[PDB]
Amino acid sequence: SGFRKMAFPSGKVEGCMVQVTCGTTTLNGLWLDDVVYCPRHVICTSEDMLNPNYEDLLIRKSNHNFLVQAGNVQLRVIGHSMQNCVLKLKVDTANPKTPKYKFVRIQPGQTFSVLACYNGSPSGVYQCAMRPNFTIKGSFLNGSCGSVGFNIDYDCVSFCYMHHMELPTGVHAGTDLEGNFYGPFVDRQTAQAAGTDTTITVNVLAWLYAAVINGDRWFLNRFTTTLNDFNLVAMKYNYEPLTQDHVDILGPLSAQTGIAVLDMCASLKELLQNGMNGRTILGSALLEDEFTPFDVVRQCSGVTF
Amino acid sequence: SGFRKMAFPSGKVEGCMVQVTCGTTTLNGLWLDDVVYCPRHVICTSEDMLNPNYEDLLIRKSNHNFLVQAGNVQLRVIGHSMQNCVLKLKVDTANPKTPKYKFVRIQPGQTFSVLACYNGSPSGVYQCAMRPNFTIKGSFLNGSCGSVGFNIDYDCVSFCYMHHMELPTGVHAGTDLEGNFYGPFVDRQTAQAAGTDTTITVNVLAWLYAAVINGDRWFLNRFTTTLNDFNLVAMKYNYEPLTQDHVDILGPLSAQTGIAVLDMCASLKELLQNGMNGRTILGSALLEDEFTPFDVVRQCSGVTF
Ligand SMILES: *CC(=O)N(c1ccc(-c2ccns2)cc1)[C@@H](C(=O)NC1CCC(F)(F)CC1)c1cnccn1
Ligand SMILES: *CC(=O)N(c1ccc(-c2ccns2)cc1)[C@@H](C(=O)NC1CCC(F)(F)CC1)c1cnccn1
Repeated sequence: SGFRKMAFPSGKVEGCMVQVTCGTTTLNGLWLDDVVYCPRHVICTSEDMLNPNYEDLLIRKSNHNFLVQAGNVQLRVIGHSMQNCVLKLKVDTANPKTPKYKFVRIQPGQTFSVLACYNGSPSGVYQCAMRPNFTIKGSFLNGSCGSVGFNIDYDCVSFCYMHHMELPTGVHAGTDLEGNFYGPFVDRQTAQAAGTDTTITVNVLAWLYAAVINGDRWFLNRFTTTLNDFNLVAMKYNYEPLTQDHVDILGPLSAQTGIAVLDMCASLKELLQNGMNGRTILGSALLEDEFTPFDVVRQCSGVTF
Repeated sequence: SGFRKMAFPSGKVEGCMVQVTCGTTTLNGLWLDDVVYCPRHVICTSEDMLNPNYEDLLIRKSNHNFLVQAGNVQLRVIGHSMQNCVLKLKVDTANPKTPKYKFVRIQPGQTFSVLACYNGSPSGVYQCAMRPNFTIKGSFLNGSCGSVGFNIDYDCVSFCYMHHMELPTGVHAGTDLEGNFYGPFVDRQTAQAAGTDTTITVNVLAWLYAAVINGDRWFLNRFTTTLNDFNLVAMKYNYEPLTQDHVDILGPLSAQTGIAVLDMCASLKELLQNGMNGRTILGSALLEDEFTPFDVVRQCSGVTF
C-alpha cells in the first residue's frame, strides 16, 4: 500500500556524470562510450550571454581548452563538434560504466527522473513531467546545467532531457540528447516566457485510479458522462482534451478497479465543479497531474529494473 | 530555483541489494563486506505468522537452506545468526561495491531516502520522514521487505531503516540495521495500531523558509510571537512543541532570509488559525512537514555526494 512521487534508481546515470570546464565556466557532462555530451553554453563567458555566436566561440576553442574530469581523473579530449544546442566531446577513454542506453524525445504529459548534479557530482533524484508548455518544474541551482532526465526499462536507460536554463518564472527549459530544445526556447539571455500551461487530464485520471486502488474512494459519485460532455467541462478548468488514446491507455487501471473510464471522468467532473471541500486524495489537497497511467501501474505492480 | 521532494542518488545502495530465499519466502537483503542483512521473517511460512517462534524456526534452518543471489550469481552462505529482528548471513564473497557506510538510529522528524526493491532488484527511490508515531508513509508492495532507508554525507552511506511490515492503516514499520523496531511494533500478524501522529513543526517552518527563498512570500504577516504563545496555538492543531534546539537548527534559514524564527512562527500561527484560503505554497494546498531544515539547506545550496 501507499503512493509516493517515485524516481528511477539513478545508479546507471550516476556512472555517466562528468565535469566539463571551458575557461571560466564549469557544468555537467554525460559520458557514454568515448563521447561526453554537454550544453554548448559552456563556451560562453558572462558577457556573451545576450546573443552568443556559438560557431565563432567554438572555432576559437581547442580540444585542450576542454577540461573533462571523471571524479579526480582528467579525460583527454581528442575531438569536439556541435549538434544543435549540445557539444559532443570525443575522449580517448570509453566509459567502463556505460549502461545500455537510447536517446528519445518524450511527449508533453510524459514523466522522467532528473539526476540533479553540480561539478559532475549528483546531489539528488526527483520525478518530473514534461509540461504541455514544454517546460519542467524542477529543482536546479547555478551549475545544474548538463544534468539529465531519463526513464529505465529493465536494463536500458532512455535519456530524454538535458538541463540548459531557467526562465524568469523559475520553471526550466532544456533539450533532448540531440540538443533540440523542448518548446520554442533558445540558449541565450533573451525575452522568452513559457506559454500558458494546462493540466494533464489523463494523468489526473490515472492518479484518481491510484487513490481507489489504495482505498481513498470518497470522491467516487454514482454518475457517468459522455467523452464529449466531459471535455466541455474540462476545457473550462484549463484541462487538456481527453482523447480515445488516453481512454485506451487507462484500460488496465479501469480493468483492475472495475471503474469505467467515463465513470471516473464523471467523478473528476464533480471534483472540478465543486472542489475537494477541504478533503485530501493520497495526502494531497489539489488534483495531481504528474503521474502517468504507467507510473501508477509500475508503483501498484512493483516493476523492477 | 524550484523546490521538489528529492531523494539521495541510490547508486551506492543499488550495489548492496541482493535476493534472500529460505524455502517458500523470498525478500531483499543488504550485502556489506561478507554479511547479508535481511528481515528474520524470511524463515516464516504463511502458517507461522500469528506468533512465529523465530529461535525454533532458525535452529531447523541450515546455511544451505538460504539461497542468496546477487543478480543471477548465487552467494554461498557459510554462517547465519539472529540479531533482534534481522538475520546476518555470512557469505564467502565480500561485496566488491561495498560503499563507506554506518548504521544509525534516526530520531522522529528526520528524513531519509528509501530504495524500494523486489527480488533484490530496485524499482524506485523516494524521500520519507520517520513519523513522531514511529511509522513511515512509504510505497511498499508484497516482497518489498528488506528494502533499506539511508542518508548520504559526501561518500558515507548512513543506513537507518530496513522495511519489515505494513499496518492495516497502510502505514509502514521497520527496524534499524541492528534489527530493533522503530516504535512498539513486532514482526508477527497481531493487533498493533500506530499511536496518533503529530505534525513536525520545525519541518513546516523549514518548508516556509524554502518558500520565501523561492519567492513564495504571500503568507508572511507583519507580526511576531513568544515561543510559549506559539506552542499553545501549535498544541491545538496537533503540532509538536517547538524547542530552543529547533529554533537553533533554523538559524541558517533565518540568517539567509532575514526572517526571525519567532516572526516565521507568527506567520505559521495565522496559517493554522485562518487556513490557506484556497492558495498554495511551493505548489501545495496544505502545510508540508517532511522537509528538515538540512533538506531545505541542501536543496537551496546544492550539496553533492
Ligand atoms: C548552466 C547553469 O546552471 N546556468 C546557466 C544557464 C544558461 C547560461 C547561458 C549562457 C549563455 N547562454 S544562456 C549560463 C548558465 C544557471 C544560470 O542561469 N546561471 C546564471 C547566474 C547569473 C549569471 F552568471 F549572470 C548568468 C548565469 C542556472 C540554470 N538552471 C537553473 C538555475 N541556474
Ligand atoms: C516481506 C513483505 O513484503 N511482506 C511481509 C511482511 C511481514 C510478514 C510476516 C511473516 C511473519 N511475521 S510478519 C510477511 C511478509 C508484505 C506482506 O505483509 N505480505 C503479506 C501478504 C499476504 C500474506 F501472504 F498472507 C501474508 C504476507 C508487505 C510488506 N510491506 C508492505 C506490503 N506488504
